[PDB]
Amino acid sequence: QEPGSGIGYPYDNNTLPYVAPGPTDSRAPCPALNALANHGYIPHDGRAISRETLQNAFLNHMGIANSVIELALTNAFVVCEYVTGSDCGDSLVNLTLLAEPHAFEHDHSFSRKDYKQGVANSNDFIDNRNFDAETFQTSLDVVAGKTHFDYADMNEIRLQRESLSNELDFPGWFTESKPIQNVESGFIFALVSDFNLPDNDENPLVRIDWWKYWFTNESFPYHLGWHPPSPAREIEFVTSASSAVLAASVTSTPSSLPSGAIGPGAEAVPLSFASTMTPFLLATNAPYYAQDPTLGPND
Ligand code: HEM
Ligand SMILES: *[C@@H]1O[C@H](CO)[C@@H](O[C@@H]2O[C@H](CO)[C@@H](O[C@@H]3O[C@H](CO)[C@@H](O)[C@H](O)[C@@H]3O)[C@H](O)[C@H]2NC(C)=O)[C@H](O)[C@H]1NC(C)=O
Ligand SMILES: *[C@@H]1O[C@H](CO)[C@@H](O[C@@H]2O[C@H](CO)[C@@H](O)[C@H](O)[C@H]2NC(C)=O)[C@H](O)[C@H]1NC(C)=O
Ligand SMILES: *[C@H]1O[C@H](CO)[C@@H](O)[C@H](O)[C@@H]1O[C@H]1O[C@H](CO)[C@@H](O)[C@H](O)[C@@H]1O
Ligand SMILES: *[C@@H]1O[C@H](CO)[C@@H](O)[C@H](O)[C@H]1NC(C)=O
Ligand SMILES: *[C@H]1O[C@H](CO)[C@@H](O)[C@H](O)[C@@H]1O
Ligand SMILES: *[C@H]1O[C@H](CO)[C@@H](O)[C@H](O)[C@@H]1O
Ligand SMILES: *[C@H]1O[C@H](CO)[C@@H](O)[C@H](O)[C@@H]1O
Ligand SMILES: *[C@H]1O[C@H](CO)[C@@H](O)[C@H](O)[C@@H]1O
Ligand SMILES: *[C@H]1O[C@H](CO)[C@@H](O)[C@H](O)[C@@H]1O
Ligand SMILES: *[C@H]1O[C@H](CO)[C@@H](O)[C@H](O)[C@@H]1O
Ligand SMILES: *[C@H]1O[C@H](CO)[C@@H](O)[C@H](O)[C@@H]1O
Ligand SMILES: *[C@H]1O[C@H](CO)[C@@H](O)[C@H](O)[C@@H]1O
Ligand SMILES: *[C@H]1O[C@H](CO)[C@@H](O)[C@H](O)[C@@H]1O
Ligand SMILES: *[C@H]1O[C@H](CO)[C@@H](O)[C@H](O)[C@@H]1O
Ligand SMILES: [Br-]
Ligand SMILES: [Br-]
Ligand SMILES: [Br-]
Ligand SMILES: [Mn+2]
Repeated sequence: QEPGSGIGYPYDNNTLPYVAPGPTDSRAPCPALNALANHGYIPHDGRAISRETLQNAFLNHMGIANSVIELALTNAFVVCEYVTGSDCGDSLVNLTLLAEPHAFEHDHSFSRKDYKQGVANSNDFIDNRNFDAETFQTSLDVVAGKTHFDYADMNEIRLQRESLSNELDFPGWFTESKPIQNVESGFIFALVSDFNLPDNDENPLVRIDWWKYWFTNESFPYHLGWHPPSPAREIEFVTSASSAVLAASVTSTPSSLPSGAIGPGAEAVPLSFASTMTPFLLATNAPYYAQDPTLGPND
């Protein structure tokens, strides 16, 4: 928000306004990175981003401590080198390359379509990067009529997404990614669980309106009473949440699940790509911004 607005105070005392991305700006498949870039906490153009810029932006403006993004940073730079064909050092070339499929970006996302979702021919691909309202609605529908949801609800959401993507993706494309997705499940609990409830750290409950605002608007739901978690969330919270989601009892089983869908997931580890391996082409679509309604500087 505008620095004089005080909207982030006393949690964030140095805010910057929302500015929609322009057609030439680079955006990510990540709702968190996109909100940071929309505010200029990382470059508005989404290019040439250092590890420290990311660390500072997450810590000071989202209440997400450095530990939470350590592996994320490693993987971002691994993918940069894979996509561009050379070491990117400490300047992530852009945010868009993070949508390289079957890498860091993965299938059965909560709010994005898959790279070969619903394509008529094996060589087609689609925008697996920008926010997709219809896809997000398939996540939200699992928790329809509710204001909050828990770990067991989240497990049902990710199961529904896996089922849908397994049915809809071009045959042979769909690849399950429980370890990456469920760190992101942990991320959702870390950022938009309701810290105003007394037992948030033991049994965190996602506020659906906060989640929807963050994903749909790629800006922060201060208007709905959200603020950055204080103290900043640490990796233990995230991976514990991740494990808790996957450990939660499934009371509604969708059909068309991949083998081993229900049950614990592997720990996420550094990505690695064969030097021989040619990256898939990136979707070239202009970055998404909210239009219904468009956002002001304080939204
Ligand atoms: C350097 C730090 C980060 C990097 C490089 C990064 C990268 C990515 C990438 C490549 C994806 C796409 C995965 C897919 O859905 O196919 C993604 C998704 C996601 N990210 Fe980030 N991320 C970072 C930090 C964070 C943080 C700190 C949060 C929240 C606290 C966050 C929230 C999410 C969520 C919730 C998704 C899933 C979106 C969906 O499935 O529709 N990210 N991130
Ligand atoms: C973010 O950075 C990535 C990685 O540098 C950009 O993707 C790459 O963009 C280049 C330059 O346009 C593409 O090279 C072109 O390839 C086409 C098709 O083969 C060829 O006709 C041209 O001669 C040119 O060399 C490259 O293919 C592409 N890489 C991948 C894997 O898709 C991306 O455009 C950047 N995005 C933004 C918004 O800045
Ligand atoms: C996206 O952001 C806009 C702007 O903040 C949201 O619309 C506002 O919602 C706030 C509360 O967050 C209300 O006080 C205002 O009446 C709304 N303004 C307008 C122009 O409608 C919108 O709801 C957000 N989208 C989602 C899905 O949360
Ligand atoms: C991205 O641009 C490529 C050419 O620049 C196209 O081959 C791709 O299909 C893809 O096009 C989509 O996104 C661009 C925005 O850069 C639009 O101009 C297109 O109309 C399309 O939505
Ligand atoms: C914001 O400023 C107030 C008053 O100076 C202070 O009490 C608070 O700690 C500050 N917040 C942060 C995160 O530094
Ligand atoms: C989230 O984190 C847990 C614990 O590391 C994993 O079990 C899960 O697969 C996901 O990566
Ligand atoms: C989540 O899981 C990681 C290991 O996967 C732990 O280091 C952390 O304490 C949390 O339980
Ligand atoms: C790990 O941490 C999470 C979040 O605090 C808890 O919900 C879980 O029960 C475990 O203690
Ligand atoms: C990972 O961690 C969660 C929360 O502590 C457990 O529920 C699960 O059994 C696994 O050990
Ligand atoms: C069984 O219960 C779980 C949560 O406990 C729900 O997510 C599911 O929809 C079903 O009612
Ligand atoms: C229980 O819930 C899951 C997730 O919503 C569905 O896939 C299933 O059809 C049943 O309604
Ligand atoms: C739906 O079905 C699966 C097995 O088919 C169970 O694991 C799940 O708990 C639910 O009953
Ligand atoms: C499709 O398959 C699942 C089990 O794999 C069922 O739970 C569902 O009701 C449908 O028959
Ligand atoms: C990580 O592992 C891969 C194998 O997938 C190697 O190809 C790569 O060079 C790195 O050691
Ligand atoms: C997005 O742009 C529209 C232009 O009509 C405004 O209505 C809104 O305030 C926001 O700046
Ligand atoms: Br670029
Ligand atoms: Br409730
Ligand atoms: Br797994
Ligand atoms: Mn995806």
